[PDB]
Amino acid sequence: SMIKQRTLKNIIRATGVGLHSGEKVYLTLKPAPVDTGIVFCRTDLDPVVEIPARAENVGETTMSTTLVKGDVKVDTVEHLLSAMAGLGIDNAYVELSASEVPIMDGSAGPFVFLIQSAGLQEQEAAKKFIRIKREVSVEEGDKRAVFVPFDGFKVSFEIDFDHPVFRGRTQQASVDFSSTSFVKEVSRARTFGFMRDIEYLRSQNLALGGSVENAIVVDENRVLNEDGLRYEDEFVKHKILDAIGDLYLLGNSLIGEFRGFKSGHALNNQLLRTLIADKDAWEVVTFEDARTAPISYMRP
Ligand SMILES: C[C@@](CCn1ccc(-c2ccc(OCc3ccccc3)cc2)cc1=O)(C(=O)NO)S(C)(=O)=O
Ligand SMILES: [Cl-]
Ligand SMILES: [Zn+2]
Repeated sequence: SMIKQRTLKNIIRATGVGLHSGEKVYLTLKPAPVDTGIVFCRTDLDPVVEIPARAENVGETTMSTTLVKGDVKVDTVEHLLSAMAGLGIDNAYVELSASEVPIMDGSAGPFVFLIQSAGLQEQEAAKKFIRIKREVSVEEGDKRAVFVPFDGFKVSFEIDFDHPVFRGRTQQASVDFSSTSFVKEVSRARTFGFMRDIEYLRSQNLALGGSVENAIVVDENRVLNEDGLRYEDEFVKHKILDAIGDLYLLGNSLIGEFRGFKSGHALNNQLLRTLIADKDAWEVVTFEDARTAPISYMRP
């Protein structure tokens, strides 16, 4: 059959705290109709404020990706959107009782488990993909983010931290997500920060909820987390996780390759905005036969 749009089969709930705000938040994921996309909903407000998870609604990109509408924000959407992208979820309502998505364990692991526990549901409309037709890039200083054509979906990333826990380590990685490798390869890679920064961060209303329970905390000469890493390359894998979530602000799954070099949320957003304006560089495609498509998906 054709590759169909997907939504959630049943309502999913989670409780947590925002990484940056420290505020307790109740998360509710709900099914949504065809061509809704992912829409965030601030249900603590009356009337509610609904913000589509689209590039056009990105405000700040300092230490997270923040959606904005009116005076209202939804902060730190990248890890939940990475889970949505990784599982191929087209349509969903994401209700929040506060201004930031719960950080959970710092990865997309809890989200992919909660979603897959409930299950997905295929919808009777063709899934739409954005296919990269020619190279699109943005740079700022030594940072760079690039889309190149690729028959599938692949993400590569390189970091360069002038830090003794990073020097001499694997700071580059490439993952092919044309099959069902997202869950195994990157979903559990945790966010990370530096103990040295915590006073400055907190003064900016950042990392107020951060701890070893939801982040890899890096001290001057060692990782603070006593229990160890989930992957020897967990840092660069998390950057890949972030990129997948930020890229999903395009509103559809990508057929192409992303390469990040010391990039982050700000440059990811700039890349999407120039791609969207550069219309000859991309097209929208569907697949009436899943067997002939370049990306394959798990059963719902
Ligand atoms: C932007 C990033 C990273 C986001 N993040 C994550 C964690 C912390 C962060 C957490 C805890 C910290 O210290 C806790 C502490 C301090 C003293 C003693 C004990 C314990 C410091 C810092 C800060 C921060 O900004 C991203 O994942 N966005 O999606 S990233 C990886 O792309 O830089
Ligand atoms: Cl950046
Ligand atoms: Zn992250």
